[PDB]
Amino acid sequence: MGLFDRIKRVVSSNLNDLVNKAEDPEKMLEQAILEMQEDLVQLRQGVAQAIAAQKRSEKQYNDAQNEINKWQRNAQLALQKGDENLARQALERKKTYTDTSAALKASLDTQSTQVETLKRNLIQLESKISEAKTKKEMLKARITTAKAQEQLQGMVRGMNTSSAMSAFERMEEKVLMQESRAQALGELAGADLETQFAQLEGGSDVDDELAALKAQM
Amino acid sequence: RSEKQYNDAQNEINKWQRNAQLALQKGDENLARQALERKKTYTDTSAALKASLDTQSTQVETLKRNLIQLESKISEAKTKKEMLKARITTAKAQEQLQGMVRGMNTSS
Repeated sequence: MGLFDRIKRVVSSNLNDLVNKAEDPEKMLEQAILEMQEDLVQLRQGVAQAIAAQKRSEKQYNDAQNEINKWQRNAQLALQKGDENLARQALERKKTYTDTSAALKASLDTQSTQVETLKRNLIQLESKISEAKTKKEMLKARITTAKAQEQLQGMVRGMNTSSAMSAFERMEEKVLMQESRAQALGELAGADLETQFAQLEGGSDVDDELAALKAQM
Repeated sequence: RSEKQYNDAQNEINKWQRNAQLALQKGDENLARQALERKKTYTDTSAALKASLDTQSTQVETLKRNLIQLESKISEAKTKKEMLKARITTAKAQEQLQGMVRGMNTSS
């Protein structure tokens, strides 16, 4: 495979390092979210449509019950004034439409059963996406703090990766060098062994003076 | 704001359980049961949001402590800076007032 698949992998590595390198966490986070809530619209629409279909089937069942009520009332009307034969035919249409209504209600049962599972699933997913959004807000706050920390770090004396503390500490060395260089003039000149002579000869003098003052009490 | 929405959800579930008891008195059993199904749903949602709220607080705590640390650090940096500016003031003086021993006359 080598002669081609390694060409593929290396050119792909160049391109995918370019892509990942051209990626700012903050802006591209900001664009991470807008996309997520795109198939959420179609979900709404589909739930709505299943609802409407299940509702219209129920509506037609209700209308059929109303119409069979009307037709049994017409049957009793015929039973009073109308003929026995026409009344019997009207009691045959009534039973036919009534069995039809019963069958449609039998179907209606499973209709409701399914719309129920369609409504519960929608609730679940709404919850999930809501929690996703809140966690997203927290972890955008995280990167805000990360900006701050990484851009305000390198402040210990043990390191000066920062260009602000770099100047700071090179200047620390600047001032200490200045002080020591100036102080060199002392020991360079010939009066450094005289001052330490005086200090050595007077170290006990101060305590001697304090003792003499105390004894003068 | 996440805490605010959790609090609002608790207030709204309180309102909805009160509406549920209102239905239980005058309202239908079926509507009341549906209102006790929405109540439990929103209540489990509130519980989940509080579970999240716990880690929310945990993180804001570490975010607040870090800020305190860094504020302290920069303050101490400034005070040390003041002292070491005083140092250079004294260095001006000494280097410009030096070369005074009889052994040397680098001074003009």
